[PDB]
Amino acid sequence: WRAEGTSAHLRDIFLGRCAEYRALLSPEQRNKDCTAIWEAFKVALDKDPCSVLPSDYDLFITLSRHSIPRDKSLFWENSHLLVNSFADNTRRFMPLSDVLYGRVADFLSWCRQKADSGLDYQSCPTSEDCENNPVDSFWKRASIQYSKDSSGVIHVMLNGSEPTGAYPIKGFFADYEIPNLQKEKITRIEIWVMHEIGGPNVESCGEGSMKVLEKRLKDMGFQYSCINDYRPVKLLQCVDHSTHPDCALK
Amino acid sequence: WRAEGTSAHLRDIFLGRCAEYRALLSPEQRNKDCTAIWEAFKVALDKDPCSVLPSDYDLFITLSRHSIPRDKSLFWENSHLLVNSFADNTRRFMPLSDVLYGRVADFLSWCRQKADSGLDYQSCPTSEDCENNPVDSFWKRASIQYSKDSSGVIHVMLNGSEPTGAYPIKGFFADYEIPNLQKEKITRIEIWVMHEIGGPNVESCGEGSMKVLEKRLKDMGFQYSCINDYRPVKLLQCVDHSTHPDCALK
Ligand SMILES: *[C@@H]1O[C@H](CO)[C@@H](O[C@@H]2O[C@H](CO)[C@@H](O)[C@H](O)[C@H]2NC(C)=O)[C@H](O)[C@H]1NC(C)=O
Ligand SMILES: *[C@@H]1O[C@H](CO)[C@@H](O[C@@H]2O[C@H](CO)[C@@H](O)[C@H](O)[C@H]2NC(C)=O)[C@H](O)[C@H]1NC(C)=O
Repeated sequence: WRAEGTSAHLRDIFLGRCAEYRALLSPEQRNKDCTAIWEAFKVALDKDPCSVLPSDYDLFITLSRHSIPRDKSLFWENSHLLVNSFADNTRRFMPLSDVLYGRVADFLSWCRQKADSGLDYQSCPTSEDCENNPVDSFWKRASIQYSKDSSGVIHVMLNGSEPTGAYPIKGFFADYEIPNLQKEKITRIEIWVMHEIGGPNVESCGEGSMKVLEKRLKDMGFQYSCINDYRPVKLLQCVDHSTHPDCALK
Repeated sequence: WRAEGTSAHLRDIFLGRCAEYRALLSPEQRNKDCTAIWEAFKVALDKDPCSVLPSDYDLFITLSRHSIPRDKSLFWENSHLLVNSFADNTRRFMPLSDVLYGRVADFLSWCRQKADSGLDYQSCPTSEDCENNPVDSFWKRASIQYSKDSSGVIHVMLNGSEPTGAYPIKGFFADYEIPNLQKEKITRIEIWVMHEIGGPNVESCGEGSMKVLEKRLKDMGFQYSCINDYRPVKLLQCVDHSTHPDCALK
């Protein structure tokens, strides 16, 4: 297999993350059974590493699903760390990584051995090794739920320094989230196209792939807007380049 | 008891934080038994809620003790969240909360029932209810170790907008960390007096309590320097005040 082996101590981490997240939930929905949640997730670890479908995680979702505050959803592509850092544990925004069912698996890997019953810590199938592996099918199901339950102002953070452009036509955002947005409960979609400090400006609002994304969103009838290097996030990026002309203060 | 009662699901959170932190440790010091570490921590939990001494966590420390990179220690007072956020999980600096024995207990509470084998999820003694309570004794032992294991350039983040002064003369830094610094392996000490955006300038370098701190450190033979609103941290504060004049970019 051509992808990371399952994460060491998967269960403790999962349960730990789940416990800490409960505290964030409001009491009226704080009653989440982390053990039951782990057992529903655990199902994919009993199947063939190439025979897991997004629907296998349905129970998991039912047991961990909770509401996402209006105008608090934050989608993204090629900016994982900047998103978690900026969102700051649900304080600023609530991206998938900061929603119960996403928090428990963020950055982790998992899959069962090809022929044995135990977990494969050596490697796990990549989308290329086979389409229906545990990790991809997981995110597809989680990405779908996240989009469906998002409302208000939809924020999206894309990478303008990414060599393949800011919008991957075949990413999770394009194939599993955009098609699941409830236009009925979405006011407008705002995009933040970020560039590395000094780093390359491969694409800015309205250029290359950004035209394709913008066109799709507008055809689907969404109110659309795009901002290059949205200030708050730029300031966070700047923390690591305090002495760079782009980061100098008045 | 007047302080917060023990954290719900304390064991799962503990083991989860411990397992996750293991990945951040050097392969040489990656051999950490979380379960064993927990059992050691529990040795203080089985005692009377007002009869726990720092020495009770000696075993805990022993089994979780790991080295701290040179020049990466970051001490502080009245700026817990700003430090955790700036340290960015051992990426920039490694504060007590980003060291194994600190990470497993950051923000949590714990204590045995006044008179019963179970944990008291109702309330835990504060420093007033009694001095030798589980939580305060914990941080004393942890602070002493963190201090003893620090080296190179020592950094300290203080809140210059703190009504009672930047340097608490009766806090953990003053009573349990400064006394334990190893001058022999310390090059210099640098202070960062931070102020809230716009917030009050109660004290700055060379004023009030700062005069006391500087004089104490100089009397001990350390090289000293103090910076007002250290830039990188300022930028991080600015993330939440992007439009404020103190945060305008050039
Ligand atoms: C935005 O995309 C760029 C380009 O892919 C990322 O920067 C690269 O990151 C890799 C892995 O750390 C490095 O090997 C390259 O040297 C980087 N290139 C450049 C030009 O910096 C960047 O990390 C992405 N930004 C975020 C927030 O994810
Ligand atoms: C620095 O100290 C100030 C003053 O104690 C802190 O700000 C106060 O925090 C309390 C508790 O949340 C608020 O109710 C007050 O409104 C705040 N006042 C002011 C003037 O800010 C501040 O949180 C501290 N900064 C850090 C980073 O810990």
